[PDB]
Amino acid sequence: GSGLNIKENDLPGIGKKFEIETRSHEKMTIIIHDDGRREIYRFNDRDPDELLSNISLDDSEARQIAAILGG
Amino acid sequence: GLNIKENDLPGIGKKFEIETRSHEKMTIIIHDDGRREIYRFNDRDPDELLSNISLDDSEARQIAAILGG
Repeated sequence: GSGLNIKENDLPGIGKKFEIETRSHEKMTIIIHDDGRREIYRFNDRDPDELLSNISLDDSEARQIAAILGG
Repeated sequence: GLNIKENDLPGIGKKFEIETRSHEKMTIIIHDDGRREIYRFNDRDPDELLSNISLDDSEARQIAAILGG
């Protein structure tokens, strides 16, 4: 369906994983590590096995980018 | 270091060009009407787009909350 869909999973001892599907039907996974590290993975719209891009951010970077993204 | 360059796009919105500690690069366009567009480029080639995503205002805020949490 076409709305914002977020699936959250605990990664025991490691952090939290968020799998997001947007209204534009684009796919992203965000891992938030307990130590502060953020990892974002972008996958091919129609192929989960195909990684388009990925980025690792420390805590301060993630918060700065989040401030921009969300106003 | 984390480097951010902000420009105004007159009558359209704002552009943020971001370079991270990992040397990765992204451009975020924030439209006046609330749309966000995010572009990810090759670290060494500004001409090669790795990925892009379009978000509405609500989606942007929700994703920001996850990222900044």
